[PDB]
Amino acid sequence: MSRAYDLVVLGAGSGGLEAGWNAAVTHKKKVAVVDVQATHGPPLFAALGGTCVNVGCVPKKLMVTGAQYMDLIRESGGFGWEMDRESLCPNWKTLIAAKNKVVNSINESYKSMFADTEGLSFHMGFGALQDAHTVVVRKSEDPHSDVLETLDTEYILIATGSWPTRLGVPGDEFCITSNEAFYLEDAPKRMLCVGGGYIAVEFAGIFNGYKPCGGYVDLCYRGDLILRGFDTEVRKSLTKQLGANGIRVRTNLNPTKITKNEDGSNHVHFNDGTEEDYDQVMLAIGRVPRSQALQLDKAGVRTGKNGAVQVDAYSKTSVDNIYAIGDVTNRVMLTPVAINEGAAFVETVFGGKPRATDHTKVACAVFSIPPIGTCGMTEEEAAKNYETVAVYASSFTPLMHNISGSKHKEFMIRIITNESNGEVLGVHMLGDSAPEIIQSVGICMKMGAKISDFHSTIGVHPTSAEELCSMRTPAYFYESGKRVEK
Amino acid sequence: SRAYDLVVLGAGSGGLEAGWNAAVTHKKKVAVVDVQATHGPPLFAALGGTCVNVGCVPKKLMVTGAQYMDLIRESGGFGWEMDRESLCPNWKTLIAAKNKVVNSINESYKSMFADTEGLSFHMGFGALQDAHTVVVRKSEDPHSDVLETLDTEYILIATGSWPTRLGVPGDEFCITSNEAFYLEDAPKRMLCVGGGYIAVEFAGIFNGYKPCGGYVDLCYRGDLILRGFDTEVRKSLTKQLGANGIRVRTNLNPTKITKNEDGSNHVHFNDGTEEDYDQVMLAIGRVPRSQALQLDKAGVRTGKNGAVQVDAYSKTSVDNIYAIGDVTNRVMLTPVAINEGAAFVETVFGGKPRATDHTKVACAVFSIPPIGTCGMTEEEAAKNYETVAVYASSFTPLMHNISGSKHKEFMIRIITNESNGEVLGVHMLGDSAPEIIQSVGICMKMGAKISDFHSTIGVHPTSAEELCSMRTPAYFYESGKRVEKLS
Ligand SMILES: Cc1cc2nc3c(=O)[nH]c(=O)nc-3n(C[C@H](O)[C@H](O)[C@H](O)COP(=O)(O)OP(=O)(O)OC[C@H]3O[C@@H](n4cnc5c(N)ncnc54)[C@H](O)[C@@H]3O)c2cc1C
Ligand SMILES: Cc1cc2nc3c(=O)[nH]c(=O)nc-3n(C[C@H](O)[C@H](O)[C@H](O)COP(=O)(O)OP(=O)(O)OC[C@H]3O[C@@H](n4cnc5c(N)ncnc54)[C@H](O)[C@@H]3O)c2cc1C
Ligand SMILES: CC[C@@H](C)Oc1cc(N)nc(Sc2cccc(Cl)c2)n1
Ligand SMILES: CC[C@@H](C)Oc1cc(N)nc(Sc2cccc(Cl)c2)n1
Ligand SMILES: CC[C@@H](C)Oc1cc(N)nc(Sc2cccc(Cl)c2)n1
Ligand SMILES: CC[C@@H](C)Oc1cc(N)nc(Sc2cccc(Cl)c2)n1
Ligand SMILES: CC[C@@H](C)Oc1cc(N)nc(Sc2cccc(Cl)c2)n1
Ligand SMILES: CC[C@@H](C)Oc1cc(N)nc(Sc2cccc(Cl)c2)n1
Ligand SMILES: CC[C@@H](C)Oc1cc(N)nc(Sc2cccc(Cl)c2)n1
Repeated sequence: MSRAYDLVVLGAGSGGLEAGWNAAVTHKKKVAVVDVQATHGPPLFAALGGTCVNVGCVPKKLMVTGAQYMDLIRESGGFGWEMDRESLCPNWKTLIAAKNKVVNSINESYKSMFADTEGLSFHMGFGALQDAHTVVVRKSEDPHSDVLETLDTEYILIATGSWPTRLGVPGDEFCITSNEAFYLEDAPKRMLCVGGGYIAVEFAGIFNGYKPCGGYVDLCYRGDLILRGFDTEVRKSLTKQLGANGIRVRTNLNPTKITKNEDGSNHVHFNDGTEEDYDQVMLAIGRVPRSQALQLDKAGVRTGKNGAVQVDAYSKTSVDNIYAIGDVTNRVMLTPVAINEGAAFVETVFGGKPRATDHTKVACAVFSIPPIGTCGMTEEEAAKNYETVAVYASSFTPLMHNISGSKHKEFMIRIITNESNGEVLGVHMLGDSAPEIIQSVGICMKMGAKISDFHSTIGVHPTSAEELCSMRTPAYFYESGKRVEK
Repeated sequence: SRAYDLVVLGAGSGGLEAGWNAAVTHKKKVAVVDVQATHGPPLFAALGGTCVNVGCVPKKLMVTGAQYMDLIRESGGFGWEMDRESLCPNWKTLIAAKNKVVNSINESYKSMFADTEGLSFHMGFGALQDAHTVVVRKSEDPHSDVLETLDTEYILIATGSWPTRLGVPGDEFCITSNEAFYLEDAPKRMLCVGGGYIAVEFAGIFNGYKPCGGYVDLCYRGDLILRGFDTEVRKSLTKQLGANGIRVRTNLNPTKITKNEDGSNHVHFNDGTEEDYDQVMLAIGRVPRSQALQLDKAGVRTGKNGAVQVDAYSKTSVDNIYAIGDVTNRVMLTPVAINEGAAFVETVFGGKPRATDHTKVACAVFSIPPIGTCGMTEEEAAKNYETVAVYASSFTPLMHNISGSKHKEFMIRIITNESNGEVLGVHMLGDSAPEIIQSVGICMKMGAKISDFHSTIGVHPTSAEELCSMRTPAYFYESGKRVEKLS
C-alpha cells in the first residue's frame, strides 16, 4: 500500500470499536483507534468503550436496578416479607463503589482485546484531522499542544459521539450533567433534574431511589409534557407515576439564575420567580455532537447543525475516504444504531458488499421507574403522515399490585396501525418488562407485521405481553389527520 | 325448541370464554355449570376454572412472593442495608393476601352472570343424560338429588383436568397442587415429587417461604427434569435450582409413606433411603376430568384416561356435542383452551368455521429463574427436519456482578431449519423470558427466519437484544446427526 494503516477511528465508541474490531478481524486490515483515555472517570468521563460503556447504558442501568430495590423492598411486605423499615435509606457510596469496579473491569476487558488482537492498536490522546489521510494525536485539548503521534491512513472514521448541552445562564458553572452525576460523592438530598429528555427522567428515578431519608427530587421542564417524541398517553401515565413514586414533576418552568451558598448548597431562581435550595442540580438538556475541535474544515468534511457531520446513507462524508457514525451524525443517538452504522461501514468499504443502516422501526427504551418500550410511529405523526389510522389501547393493573399495594403501576400498551392495510406502524408500552418485550416486537415490525398477526397469535399466560395478542377492536381512529370515531 | 342454545359443563378459562361469547356476540341462551362459585376446598376449582382458582393466578402471586427472597438478598450489593436476622417470611400473610385477590375474581364473575342476559350460572355436578339434556346434581354420587335438568341444542365439555395420583402405600398422606394453595403453614422440610412444570414452580415457592432452618427436595423418576424442553435449558435450570438451595434428586421416586406420632410424614424411597418431611406434594401430572360425566350415556368417546375424542374443530363423537382445553389433552394451557373455546363459537354460532392452531404456541415455566419457550426442541427438530442449525448464547447479566447472584445465567437457544433459514424453535432461561417469548411466538406465527432476527436493530441494554446478535450456529444436525459443517 501507499500508506501506513488501512483505517483510523477517532473515538473508541460503541460504533467505533465495532467498526475497528470488524475491519481488523473479519478483514485483517491495519486499524488504529484513538480515544482520550483507557479507564472511565473524570475529567474526560468518556473512555475505551464509548459514552455507553463508561458514562451511559452500563453504569446508568446498574443505578436504575439499584433504585428499583426501593420499590421492591417496600412491595415485598404485602407478600409477607417482614423486616426493619426504620433503616429506610440506602448507601450511595457502596453503589458507586460497586459500579466503578464493574465499569472498570470492562476497561480492562478492552485493553487486553487490543493486546490480543493483531491489526488493532489503541492510541491515547486527542484525535484531530491534519488532512484527508492523516490524523494528528495530541496530549492536550489545546490544539497547539505537544503532538504525540501522526497516523497515516487510507480511510478515517469519526465515532466521537456527543457532549452534554449546557444552558447559557448565570450560574451554569455550579450545575452538573449526566457525566458528573456518575461520580458524585454523596447522594443528593434535595435534588433538581432539569429538562425532560430520557436522561432527565432516568436520573430523576435514580436519585429518588438513593435520596437520604428526608430528601426529595424535583423534575423541571420548559415544555408542557415531558419526553416529546413519545406516545402522549404513555407520557402522561408516566408523568403521573413519577409523581406517585415521589418525584415532584414541574412544567413550564426553567431556571434563570444559580448562586452557590455559604454552606456549599445551590440556590436557584426560577422561570416563574420562585427561589429554592437544592444540594445538586443536573442538566439533561440534551447532547450536541462532538466535532467542535477535530478540525474538519482542515480536511473538507462538513458541519451542519451544532457540528452534526454531514453524511449520506452509507455513512460517507463530504470527503470520499472519510466516514462518520453514531451520535456525531445526529441521525439516531442510540448505541445499537451506532454499532449497526459502524458494522455497515465495514461491509461497505472493506467487505465489498455495500449496505446502509435501516433507521425506520428501530426499537428503543427509557429506563424510568416504570420504564417505557416503544417502536415505530407516534399516533400523532402517524395520522398526519398516513391517511387513515386506527389506534388500539389497553391499560391494566397487574394482578400482583393488588397485594404489593403499588396500585398506581398501570401497565399500558398502545398499537397504532394503518387502517387500509392493517399494518402495525407503532407500538408503545409503559410498564415493567416493557424494554424486554418491545425488542421482539421490533422484529415483527421489521417484517411489517399486521394487527391480524398480533391478536391472532396464541397467548403466554400469565404475562403483560399476552395483552398484545388480545388487541382487536380500535378504541378510536384518525381519518386524514382528524381525531375520529368513524 | 330448546331452553338453552348451549350448556357448558365447567366454568373454565375455555368454558366461560365460549359461554360469554355465544351469549354476547351471538345473543344465544347459555348456561354454565360448575361445582362452586368461590375458590377453595373441598372442590378447589370454581367459577373461572382451574387457572383462576388453583393455577395461573394464585400460583403466580406466590412465585412473585418467593422471588422477593432473592431480590431482598440481591439488594445489599447495591447498598440496601438492613436487618438480615429477620430472614424469614410470613406464609400466613401471603395466603391471606392471595385469597382476598382470588376471591375478588369470583365476585367479579358472579356479577358478570348477573349483568349478562342469556348467561346463567348453575351450581352442581354436570352429567350427560343424553345428546341434548344435561342433568345437574348436588352430590358427586351420581344417584344423588337432582337439582336441575337443562335442555339444549349444543353441549360443550370444558371440565378440565385433575391431579394424577401415584398408587402407592401412603398416597393418602400426600398433597397436590390443589391442596398446596390452602396449606396452613409453610412446610419446613418439603418434598416436591415429579418433574413437571408444577413440580418445579412449587419447589421455587416453598423454597422462598421455608422457615429459617428448612429445606426443599425435588424428586424425579427420570434423569433430567422437565422433559419436552431444551435439554441445555433443562440442565442450566437444574443447576440454578441447586444454586438457590433446592436439592434436586433424580432416578428416585418414593415407595411407601407413613404418618408419624408428631404428625410429620416419613418417606421410604426408591433407593431405600428413609427421610422425614412436613409435607409432600405430587406434581405427577393431570388426567382429564371426564370420569363421572356419563359420556357413554350420550355416545361421546373416551380414549386415554378419559381424553375426550375430538376433531380439529373441537367436535366430539356426537355432532351437537363439543369439548375443549384440558379434557381433550391436546395442549393443557389456558390461552389454548380460551382459543379452542373462542373458535367453537365462530364455528357453531358464528357461521364462519375455524380450528385452533396448536403449532408455535408460546408458553412459560415460572420457576426461579423462569423459562420461556416456543417451537421445536433441538432433538425433535433434527429428527423431523433433515438439516438443522442450532444457535446458542449464554451470558451473565451485568447486574449480577454486583448483586452477587453470579449463578444466574440468561440463556437463549434458537433452532432453525438450515435449508430455508426458518426459525423452528426458540428457548430461553432467565428473568423476563416469559415476557420476551410472547413477542417471539408472533414472529414464529409468521414463520420468521434467522435473517429477520439478527438483522433487526437492538434495544440496548436488555436480555432480549441478544436475539438480534445470533448469527453463526454453534453446531448443526445433518439428517439427525450432531455435526459442525456439512457434506
Ligand atoms: C447518560 C447516557 C445514557 C445512555 N443510555 C443509553 C441507553 O440506555 N440505551 C441506548 O441504546 N443508548 C444509550 N446512550 C447512547 C449511547 O451512549 C450512544 O448513542 C453511542 O455510544 C454512540 O456511539 P458513537 O460511537 O457515536 O459515540 P460513543 O460510542 O459514545 O464514543 C465516543 C468516544 O469517542 C471519544 N472521543 C470523542 N472525542 C474525541 C477526540 N477529540 N479524540 C479522541 N477521542 C475522542 C470519547 O472519549 C468516547 O470514548 C446513552 C448515552 C448517555 C450519554
Ligand atoms: C397449579 C396449576 C398451575 C397452572 N398454571 C398455568 C400457567 O401458568 N399458564 C397456563 O397457561 N396454564 C396453567 N394451568 C393450566 C390451566 O389451569 C388449565 O389448563 C386451563 O384452565 C384449562 O381450561 P379449561 O376451560 O379446559 O378447563 P378449566 O379452566 O380447568 O375448567 C375447570 C372447571 O370445570 C369445572 N367442572 C369440573 N367437573 C365438572 C362437572 N362435572 N360439571 C360441571 N363443571 C365441572 C370445575 O369446577 C372447574 O371450575 C395450570 C394448572 C394448574 C393445576
Ligand atoms: C393548554 C395549552 C396552552 C396553555 O398553551 C400553552 C401551554 C404551554 N405549556 N406552553 C405554551 S407556549 C410555551 C412553549 C415553550 C415553553 C413555554 Cl414555558 C411555553 N402554550
Ligand atoms: C432554547 C432552549 C435551549 C437552551 O435548550 C433547552 C432548554 C430547556 N429549558 N430544555 C431543554 S430540553 C427540552 C425541552 C423541551 C422540549 C424538548 Cl424535546 C427538550 N433544552
Ligand atoms: C388473554 C388475557 C386475559 C385472560 O386477561 C387476563 C390477564 C391476566 N393476567 N389475568 C386474568 S384473570 C384470569 C381469568 C380467566 C382465566 C385466567 Cl388463566 C386468568 N385475565
Ligand atoms: C406417579 C406415577 C409414576 C408411575 O410415574 C411418574 C413418577 C414420577 N416421579 N413423575 C411422573 S411425572 C413425569 C415423569 C417423567 C417424565 C414426565 Cl414427561 C413426567 N410420573
Ligand atoms: C445414559 C445413561 C443410562 C444409565 O440410561 C439411563 C439412565 C437413567 N437415569 N435411567 C434410565 S431408565 C429409567 C427410566 C425411568 C426411571 C428410571 Cl429410575 C430409570 N436409563
Ligand atoms: C458466550 C458469550 C457470553 C458469555 O456473552 C458474554 C461474553 C462476555 N465476554 N461478556 C459478557 S458480559 C454481558 C453483560 C450484560 C449483557 C450481556 Cl449480553 C453480556 N457476555
Ligand atoms: C453488542 C453486544 C451486546 C449485544 O451485548 C451486550 C449487552 C449488554 N447489556 N451489555 C454489553 S456490554 C457492552 C459492550 C459493547 C458496547 C456496549 Cl454499549 C455495551 N453487551
